[PDB]
Amino acid sequence: ARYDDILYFPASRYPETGAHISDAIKAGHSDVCTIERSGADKRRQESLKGIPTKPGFDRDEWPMAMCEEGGKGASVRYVSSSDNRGAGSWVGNRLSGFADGTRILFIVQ
Amino acid sequence: ARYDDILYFPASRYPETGAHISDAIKAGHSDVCTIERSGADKRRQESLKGIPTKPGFDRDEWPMAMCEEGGKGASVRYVSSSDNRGAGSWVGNRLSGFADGTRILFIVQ
Repeated sequence: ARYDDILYFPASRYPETGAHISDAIKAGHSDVCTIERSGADKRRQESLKGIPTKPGFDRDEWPMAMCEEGGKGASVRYVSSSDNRGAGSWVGNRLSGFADGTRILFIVQ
Repeated sequence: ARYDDILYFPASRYPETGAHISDAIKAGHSDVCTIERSGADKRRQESLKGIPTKPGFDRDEWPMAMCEEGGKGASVRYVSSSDNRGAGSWVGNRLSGFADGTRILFIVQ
């Protein structure tokens, strides 16, 4: 199998972030996050390079910076800050139970 | 030797949680957290066996359940929920960039 555990993203609660993750996966980005926290700041620097801030929005990355699959080439979308920060808190809290190296499949229904 | 980085615990901001951590280090519980996130549910179930929830309080563990050092034998104390949840958010944010296996020395100050 290609993953160790599954996370069901709460798209009804964070619909804008959920739409991005679902679209990114539809455009071929991995649906699995192989957790790697050490490289996360550097991946984010590489994914967000040359992408200016849009007031009222944050720059959402899929795959995420905390995944081996993130960084160069990741899909970036401006997402309303309330939605994206709520989503970021949800994901951070959910991934906090998983060790580095664990492969998490994300499902956005 | 025994740690990779140092986290200064902000006992002036979270004084009940800080008092517990300090008291438990003086009772010989490790001041180093070897981060290990996958076992945290199982460790917490071992440390808190027979200790029920109490509205207004959270059950604080030292060593923490997200540390190899936690689980059976940990010091447990009921701490006011606002103090403890503040501490947990602060500690969780400060540790989120460290991969599993990272040894963090805590100094309560």
